[PDB]
Amino acid sequence: VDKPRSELSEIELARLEEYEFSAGPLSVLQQAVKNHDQVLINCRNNKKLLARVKAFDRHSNMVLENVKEMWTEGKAINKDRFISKMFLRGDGVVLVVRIPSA
RNA sequence: CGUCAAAGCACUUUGCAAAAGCUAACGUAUCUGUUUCUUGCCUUUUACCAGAAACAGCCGUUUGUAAGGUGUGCUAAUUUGACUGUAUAGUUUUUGUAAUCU
Ligand SMILES: [Mg+2]
Repeated sequence: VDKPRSELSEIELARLEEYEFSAGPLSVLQQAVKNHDQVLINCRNNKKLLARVKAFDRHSNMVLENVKEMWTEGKAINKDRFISKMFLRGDGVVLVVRIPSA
């Protein structure tokens, strides 16, 4: 939409906020929630997150349920951990990659 | 204006109590009386004259508080008080130069 000026009042700030998820990079979380797709998320401490994303924030603060979480580290040994539900601060996100359900 | 708290709220009637503390208008107003002195006019008393000191009375004022009245409400209205009250991922704090090993 034709208002990326970044000098906006509240109504147009909200308009750009919704448009950004309508079409921008963060749009992937929208149809990831709607389609309930597998998403792999990596934190900044080299931790792996696979789960459904029930909801997400504009700051990418996402609530995750059914997380498949693995961390690696003696000899390199891979270990996993399943948590039913979690709230993730968008600060620690490095990447999200969607695994299409179909 | 905002958040929180408790109080129904606005107007009004009556009772009770208090009203200088750091020199200052309870009242930006203003009367009367008693006692003790000093005076004026004076034939004697009341009524008087005009100054002071110490006391009182009356016409009023303000605040607090208690119980009521009227009109509106409790399916909300208003008032009083308190408050470290506001946005914001793009360098000076809160949307990460992190993890890695030592
Ligand atoms: Mg005689």
